[PDB]
Amino acid sequence: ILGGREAEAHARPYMASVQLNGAHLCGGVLVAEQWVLSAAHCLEDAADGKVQVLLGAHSLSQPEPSKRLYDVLRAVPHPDSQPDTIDHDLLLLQLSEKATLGPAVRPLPWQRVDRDVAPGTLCDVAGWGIVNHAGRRPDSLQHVLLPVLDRATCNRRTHHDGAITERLMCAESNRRDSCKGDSGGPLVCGGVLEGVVTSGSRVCGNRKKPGIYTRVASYAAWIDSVL
Ligand SMILES: NCc1cccc(Nc2nc(N[C@H]3CCCC[C@H]3C(=O)O)nc3ccccc23)c1
Repeated sequence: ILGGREAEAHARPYMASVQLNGAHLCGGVLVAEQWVLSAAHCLEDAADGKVQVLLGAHSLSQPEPSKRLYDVLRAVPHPDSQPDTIDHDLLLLQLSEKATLGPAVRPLPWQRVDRDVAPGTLCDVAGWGIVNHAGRRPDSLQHVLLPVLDRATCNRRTHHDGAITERLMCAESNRRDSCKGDSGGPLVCGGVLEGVVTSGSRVCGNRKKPGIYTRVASYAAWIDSVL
């Protein structure tokens, strides 16, 4: 996250770190007792590396009572995702067992009503992705509050030039923005999951290239079918 701040530890108990060979790779969101939602492009090329999900965490390196690494039984990329497109960029990870729930580990309710948010709704995005142009990686969870950007502005020739489908939404990216390492993580509006970060626009913090987030409500049947 460019332009953000240290999140309050454990205040986002749905927050997951998707790990490959023991390093943070992408964000994710605990959406059911045994399921984490993330981005398909995270695992596009993961081959036979070891995929794990860290729940209950603030710090990636320090021990914490609620922090537990889970193994993954199955990774379920959206069947219509492709490397090299921005569309359908969702991935469901089935944990090897149901997660132990508590104050620091809880699934987030997610949006099932397929209608847009009001423009300018302030939504929260969190992640362990890079935090400056040099590529610094934070040990602990960062977040930013971002206003939703209306799809027509987002689709301007100056902006993403028609690529924002009904299945996607935008948030402003003026210096505050999701970046590498934050894909898969949650965009939360009104206490409900609304979007999942995607890298479709790979640049970071350029206000003319808004953040793109995949709309969970648009994929409700798919999420239910996989659960
Ligand atoms: N603000 C939009 C946004 C949101 C999320 C990620 C990015 N940027 C970038 N993303 C990624 N990578 C994506 C896609 C592949 C899976 C890993 C992802 C991730 O780490 O988030 N690879 C990169 C390589 C060089 C420069 C920038 C970026 C940008």
